[PDB]
Amino acid sequence: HVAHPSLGRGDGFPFLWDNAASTLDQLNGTDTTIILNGFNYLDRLSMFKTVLEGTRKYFDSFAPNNTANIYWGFTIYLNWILATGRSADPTGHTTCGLAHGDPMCLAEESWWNCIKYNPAAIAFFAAKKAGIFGDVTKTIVLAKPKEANSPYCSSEEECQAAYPDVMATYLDYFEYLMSLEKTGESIDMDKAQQLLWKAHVTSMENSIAVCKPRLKNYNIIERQLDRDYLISLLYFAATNFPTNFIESIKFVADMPHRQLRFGDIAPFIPDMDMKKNNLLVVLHGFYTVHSLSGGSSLTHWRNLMESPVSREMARDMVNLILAGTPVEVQVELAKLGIPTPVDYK
Ligand SMILES: *[C@@H]1O[C@H](CO)[C@@H](O)[C@H](O)[C@H]1NC(C)=O
Repeated sequence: HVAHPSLGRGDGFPFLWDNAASTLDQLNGTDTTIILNGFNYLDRLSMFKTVLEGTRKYFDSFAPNNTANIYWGFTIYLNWILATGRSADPTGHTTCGLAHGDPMCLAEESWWNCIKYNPAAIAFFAAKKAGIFGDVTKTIVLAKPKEANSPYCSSEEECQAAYPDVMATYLDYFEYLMSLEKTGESIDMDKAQQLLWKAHVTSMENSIAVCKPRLKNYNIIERQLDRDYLISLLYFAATNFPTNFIESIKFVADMPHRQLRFGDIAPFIPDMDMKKNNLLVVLHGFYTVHSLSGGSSLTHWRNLMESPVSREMARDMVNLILAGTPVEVQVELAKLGIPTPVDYK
């Protein structure tokens, strides 16, 4: 049995979904503690699953199997990074994540691991704080990184001190949910999604500089995909596109099913379908606009995205992208009010 990049265990749910904890009580620990290994796939899966189960009651009415839940996004992406080998050690110094080593191990040296750690772990703490799992007396004990002054925080307090904006934004999301018990209001989806994206973006923006050196562990083609993906995410986030199960599967199904290498030129990669080849072109399109505008296109984009009408029009562009419809990013952005930059070097 191996994790499928888009289908997880086979029907979209993550590889080993049933094996992950639904509640804190199913985790390992000692009567006074909870043990979680942040460098293990299953424990990282449980950091997502427990929040998903914990928040299921707010989304249950809308779709079967907690699929309307907007926590799915980075949960589905956990499976994709596993399945494509992107959580493994790219340096050759350990066998962490490799088939002949510990396949569940997530490497410190992995760029994907580096950027996705906080949305699993810090978010978990924030849910704990907000009361999503209930009263928790036991202390959470996280496995420590081997690197000195590592980007990976290993306790609630250390996480909070290292990345205070990331903790505060995920807290705001979970507090908003809890508040729905305190008032009986039905959830405002647009608002819940906007809060969750704000935390996601704050995390990315908090980890871009610290994780950046890990990009050199990959060949130039895979490395530019990483960059293209992170910059693109910031544009997608501003549209408030849903991060539920259906949309997250759609996304991963368009992402490359293996690490890129020298010789891969999108949209002409012959072991990939049209949707994967197109998306790679699109992600690089966002990168190019961003880069040639010196980042100023993202400031303009976020200003324009203060309008709900614009966000809706921008989501229609994202849907076109995910279906594989060829779009030139610069042309679509211009249409939505973004000055097209040109190369001045
Ligand atoms: C929930 O998921 C399982 C496995 O994917 C499936 O067999 C079942 O039909 C789903 N339940 C509903 C209510 O759709």
